[PDB]
Amino acid sequence: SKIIFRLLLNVLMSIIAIISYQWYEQLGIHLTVAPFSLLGIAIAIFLGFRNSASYSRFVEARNLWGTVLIAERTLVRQLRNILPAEHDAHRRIVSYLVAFSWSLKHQLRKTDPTADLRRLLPEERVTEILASSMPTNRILLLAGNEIGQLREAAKLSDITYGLMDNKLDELAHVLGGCERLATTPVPFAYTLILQRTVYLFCTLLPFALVGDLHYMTPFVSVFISYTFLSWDSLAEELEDPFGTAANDLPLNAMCNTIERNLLDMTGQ
Amino acid sequence: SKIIFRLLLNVLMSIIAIISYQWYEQLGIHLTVAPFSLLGIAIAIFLGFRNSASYSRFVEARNLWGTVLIAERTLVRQLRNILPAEHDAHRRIVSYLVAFSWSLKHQLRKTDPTADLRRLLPEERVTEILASSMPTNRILLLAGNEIGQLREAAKLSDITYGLMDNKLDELAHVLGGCERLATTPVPFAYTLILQRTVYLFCTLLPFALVGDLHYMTPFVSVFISYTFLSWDSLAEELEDPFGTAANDLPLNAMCNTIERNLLDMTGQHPLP
Amino acid sequence: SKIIFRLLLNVLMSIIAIISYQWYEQLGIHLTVAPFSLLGIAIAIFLGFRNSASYSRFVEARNLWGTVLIAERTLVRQLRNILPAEHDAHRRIVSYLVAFSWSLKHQLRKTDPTADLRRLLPEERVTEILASSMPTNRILLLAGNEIGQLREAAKLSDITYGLMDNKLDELAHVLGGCERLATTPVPFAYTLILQRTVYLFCTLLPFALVGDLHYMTPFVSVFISYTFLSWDSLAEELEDPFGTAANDLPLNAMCNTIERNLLDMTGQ
Amino acid sequence: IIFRLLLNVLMSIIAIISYQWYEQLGIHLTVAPFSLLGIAIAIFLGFRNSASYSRFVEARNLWGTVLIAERTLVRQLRNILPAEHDAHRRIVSYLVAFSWSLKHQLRKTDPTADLRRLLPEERVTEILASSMPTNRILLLAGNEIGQLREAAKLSDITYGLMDNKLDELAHVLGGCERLATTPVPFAYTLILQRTVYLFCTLLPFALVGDLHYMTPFVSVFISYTFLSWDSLAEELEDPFGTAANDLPLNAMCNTIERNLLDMTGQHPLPE
Amino acid sequence: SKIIFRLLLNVLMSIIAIISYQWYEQLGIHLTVAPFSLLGIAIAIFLGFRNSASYSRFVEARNLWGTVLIAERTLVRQLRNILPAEHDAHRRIVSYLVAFSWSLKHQLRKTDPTADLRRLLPEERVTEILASSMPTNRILLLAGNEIGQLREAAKLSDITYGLMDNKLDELAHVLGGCERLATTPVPFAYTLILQRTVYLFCTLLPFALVGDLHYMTPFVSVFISYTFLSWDSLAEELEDPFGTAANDLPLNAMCNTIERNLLDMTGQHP
Ligand SMILES: [Cl-]
Ligand SMILES: [Cl-]
Ligand SMILES: [Cl-]
Ligand SMILES: [Cl-]
Ligand SMILES: [Cl-]
Ligand SMILES: [Cl-]
Ligand SMILES: [Cl-]
Ligand SMILES: [Cl-]
Ligand SMILES: [Cl-]
Ligand SMILES: [Cl-]
Ligand SMILES: [Zn+2]
Ligand SMILES: [Zn+2]
Ligand SMILES: [Zn+2]
Ligand SMILES: [Zn+2]
Ligand SMILES: [Zn+2]
Ligand SMILES: [Zn+2]
Ligand SMILES: [Zn+2]
Ligand SMILES: [Zn+2]
Ligand SMILES: [Zn+2]
Ligand SMILES: [Zn+2]
Ligand SMILES: [Zn+2]
Ligand SMILES: [Zn+2]
Ligand SMILES: [Zn+2]
Ligand SMILES: [Zn+2]
Ligand SMILES: [Zn+2]
Ligand SMILES: [Zn+2]
Repeated sequence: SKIIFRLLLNVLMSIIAIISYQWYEQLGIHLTVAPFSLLGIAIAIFLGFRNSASYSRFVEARNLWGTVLIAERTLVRQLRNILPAEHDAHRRIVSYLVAFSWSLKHQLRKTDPTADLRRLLPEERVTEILASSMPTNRILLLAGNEIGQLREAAKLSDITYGLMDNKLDELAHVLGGCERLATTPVPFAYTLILQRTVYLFCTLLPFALVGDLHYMTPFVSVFISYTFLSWDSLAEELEDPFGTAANDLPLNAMCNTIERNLLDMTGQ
Repeated sequence: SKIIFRLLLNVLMSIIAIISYQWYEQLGIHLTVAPFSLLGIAIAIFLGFRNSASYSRFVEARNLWGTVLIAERTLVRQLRNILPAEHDAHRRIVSYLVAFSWSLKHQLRKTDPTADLRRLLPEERVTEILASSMPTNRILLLAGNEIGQLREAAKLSDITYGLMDNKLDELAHVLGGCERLATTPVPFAYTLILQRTVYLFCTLLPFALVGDLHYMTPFVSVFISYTFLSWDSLAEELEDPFGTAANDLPLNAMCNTIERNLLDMTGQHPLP
Repeated sequence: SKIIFRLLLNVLMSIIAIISYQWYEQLGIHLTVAPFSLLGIAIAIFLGFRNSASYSRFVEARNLWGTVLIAERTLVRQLRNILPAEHDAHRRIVSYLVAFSWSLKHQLRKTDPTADLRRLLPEERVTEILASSMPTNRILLLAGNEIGQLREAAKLSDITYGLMDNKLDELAHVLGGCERLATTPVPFAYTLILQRTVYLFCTLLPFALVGDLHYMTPFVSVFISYTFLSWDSLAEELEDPFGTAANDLPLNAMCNTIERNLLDMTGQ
Repeated sequence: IIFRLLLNVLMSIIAIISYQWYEQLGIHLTVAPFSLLGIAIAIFLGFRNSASYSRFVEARNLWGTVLIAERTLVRQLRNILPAEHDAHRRIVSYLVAFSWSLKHQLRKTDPTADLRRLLPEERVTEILASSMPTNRILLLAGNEIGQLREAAKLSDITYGLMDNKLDELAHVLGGCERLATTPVPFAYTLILQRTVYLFCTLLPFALVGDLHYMTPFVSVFISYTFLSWDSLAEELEDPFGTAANDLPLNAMCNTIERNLLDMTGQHPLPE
Repeated sequence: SKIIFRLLLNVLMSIIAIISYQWYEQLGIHLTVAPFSLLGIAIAIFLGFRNSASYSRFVEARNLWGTVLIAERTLVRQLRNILPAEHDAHRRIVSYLVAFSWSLKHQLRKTDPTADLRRLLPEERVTEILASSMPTNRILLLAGNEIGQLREAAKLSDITYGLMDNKLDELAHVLGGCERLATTPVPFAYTLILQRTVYLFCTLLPFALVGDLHYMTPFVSVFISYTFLSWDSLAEELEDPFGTAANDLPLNAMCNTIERNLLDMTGQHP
């Protein structure tokens, strides 16, 4: 909460305004409420639309992760339904699917996958994966080798191969989606503009309130600031969905659910 | 709603400002309207967006439930159309599909699936299902085994297997979509912030209103407070569409519909 | 057009405020514009968001019906192009597709589909359909059966069977969508809340306008009221897409269009 | 539009040279009520313009799909049946006829010349006989693909890959039809237009109090804002209406013709 | 983004309003705030909706480019998984997929693709591609011949050919979406209204503010103009996402990422 300092700096800005209202006539400065209404409203409208975009970006992240669990569940389901004997293949594929999740998590958090990957895969595979500048993509390529092998060994027909291939595509879209969200921020200009504007607004506001509210100036002014600043900071918290804040996605729990899910489906 | 408390708790504070308005003088308190116009409009705008976000959650949730019915209807149709004679599988698969929907409702209402499960499937299966930490998924896996067995037995080809396989994917997307709406709400700041704000605004509003309205003050403040608080609680309601409030989804009716659909006439169908 | 009732009731509410404006401050009752601008604005925002939802639900009802035409057109096309010889199957499948439309209309309007079904299908099939607790869904099953026969008789392969099965899936999505829309209104609370506030607001309004407009009160309180009610009433006129009112979907004409189209494509 | 700005100036001058008589009599117009009205209308115009915009965008997407589907079908024909140039040419004909015919259908203009240039007279009579000419064209494109399958030049699989493209065109056809026979509101766009229209005419009277001579200036600026927003919605609401901008629809049908002649090597001219 | 010119011209207009407020009474002109408030809020609402549309277009554009990378990655994945031995095919298709991306960037920027094409493909292919009303389209058709030839040679079945066909189908959709976003400014009613509107409003605002603020006019007037103009020009940037403004897609970087991914997946080293 940087908000609380911003509130107290605003109570102080109001005192400065009461004490200084005297020399207003002298200095030749009069400030009515009316234009601050115009400005405040304008700012609230833009804050509303901005916040809308931030929430949508957070929702997209959530959906992207939702697909991971859906597509992995159904790939394992398919593997069991189509090749119920082939538990060798099941185990290999499930570990790739589980690696994909953790890999994706680490990629977005800008952290080290080595532990999670080493915990899941053989060494001849882990070094291949960490070798690529696109590890997560590499895990998908390898999961693909698995299904292709079962195809070449005639365990899968072209059709059944096709069914599982679609699920890798789904995972591909998730990877791209997340990378896209990670690297493409909501234009910095939104935070640039609005952060400036909101701060300057809350700051100048008591200077305009004072003529009308006098000593009441602090109370009302801090209230209006709390409304604006709270809404503005909610946008901020929603904007980095892949971060570590408690307000961000619990990527760790999500990857756990995924792992436990795929292990449950295989009996582990 | 649960608004009449705070609507009354507000008629009080509105008399206070009719008794106080001459004493503003003495204490040193001026309070025009225009600042409260500004603050009120801002809150309206934010209430607007919040409510819209809440409704989308409602609508998505309704849609995900819609797909359960569609996807189950079409899977049964496919089984009837492609394997018209295989009533044993028809029956097995339908009860899994019916279990699926009830199981999903229990999952989301945080209630016990056992009664509904036992009503539909044999007990060894009820224990396979309850054994899992994700029972709905387990029912899907079991439904899939039914389809896969018909395939291993060469009653389905790969193509016709895949037609049915698609429908199970559709249901997996419902499960996933539903879990996503349930585990994560709209981040808890949303409700914490807005409720504080709307109410704080509502109580102070008359203190600033009197000077203009004089006597008509407590009315025109309760009217405004109704509007703001109405909107805020409806949002709070729709936000949790698997809840049990009046404006949430009728999940029990929806599973009843699904059930009556699949089991329509002791499960009997015209044969091609 | 009960709107012109409320407009008239409004002219009357002006006139009591015009003449009763005297005894106002003696009582101590004042109504300024400013707080009614706050309410008016807040209500307009909520009216906006709401009518939005109303509009979307109506657009969805059109889209769904639109898909009937699209999917039935394309199923008929596929049958002509894949099985040009097989006019018997053509005519059967077409009568089911036409029955489906009419049946869906009857279900949404809660009317008796019997005559239409009897004009299109043999009595036995009608009996099958009407015996079901879900007749329209049963029409899909029968059409599926016709397609299934073609498959058994090897006139269709699995692949081409599949191309046509996809179309019955689309019709399934239409049927579910309509059912969902029919049983899921825009939540009542919206219409409740808003009808209270809009009604009370347009009532209390010439009161809060008279001490500003005096003799221009009626002509301005009514123009404002017509504006809120016009816009509140656009919701009313969009919330019953399946109805028979002038502003509701012309489902009979759309059903004729569907039938006319399928008959054009089979040269009847 | 510019007629209603000239009327606004006229009403503004009336406002000044009449402000005298009427406020003396008991009949007053303040700014605050017309400010609540105007903001409400602005809000409504906002939501209205949102719905309009999204019908405009839907029309662009549908037409976008024609370009995409037609390109990919022809690509599929070349990649899968490289040698069947006669089929390539017939199919491209129908594809191009489909576009032009859709455009004609939406703009309620005559497709005859486009059909006669593109197809044999037998087919043109057949297509013109139908009450659903565009759908009939898709059906004929269908027969082409169908015959290639009958002759065992397409397998059921590869027939299917091409069939999808025809379905995409089916979706476009119906989507556009639905966008055309609209709107959805009924004669309520006439209500909000008149609401804006009346609001802009009463407004100088409500302003003259505060602005006197400045009235016509500030009044016409405001009127302009509302009337512009309103008429932009009118345009957007009706992408296929009788007074629409036909430049991009014509651009699209030309692009696709051009693209397909390119893909089938009917372009460039030979050396 | 010569926005500061518009702001300074606004500070100027403010002084013009102060110095001329003296003559104000004498000339016979009154200008209250309340009517400018009405217009101002209207315009704000309009900028709100407008800006939101612009953002949407930008997000769509970004998404489409997202799909290039996804679809191309997965095409190469299918090629390796299904035809592990056909490394010639691997290389030729990859150079088409890489040519596709750069060619798309060129198309959208209206620049010449000749250099990049020549870097990636034999000259015969370059000539074929350059000869076409739509080079990206021709590139997809060439990629299509590759998998087509593999199908002809019975190295792909109809089904596995189809799986790969779908990916080219996806690229066609991307191509179309980008064409649509690039040739869809809309009717230039977003300049006759929003740009000049906001502009005029901002310069008349001080004339209207001055009776109330006196010397404070330019401070308040600048703050309000900043707010509106910031909002407006950000819309402008977002509206044209394939442009070269600050806030427009780094298409060259996105193309490099694409190329690098595809090179990574097929054994090769940048
Ligand atoms: Cl899936
Ligand atoms: Cl296993
Ligand atoms: Cl389905
Ligand atoms: Cl279709
Ligand atoms: Cl026939
Ligand atoms: Cl026929
Ligand atoms: Cl396509
Ligand atoms: Cl050719
Ligand atoms: Cl050719
Ligand atoms: Cl893909
Ligand atoms: Zn899926
Ligand atoms: Zn296993
Ligand atoms: Zn082993
Ligand atoms: Zn490391
Ligand atoms: Zn489906
Ligand atoms: Zn049965
Ligand atoms: Zn009093
Ligand atoms: Zn379709
Ligand atoms: Zn026939
Ligand atoms: Zn009705
Ligand atoms: Zn496509
Ligand atoms: Zn050719
Ligand atoms: Zn050309
Ligand atoms: Zn004067
Ligand atoms: Zn894809
Ligand atoms: Zn290779």
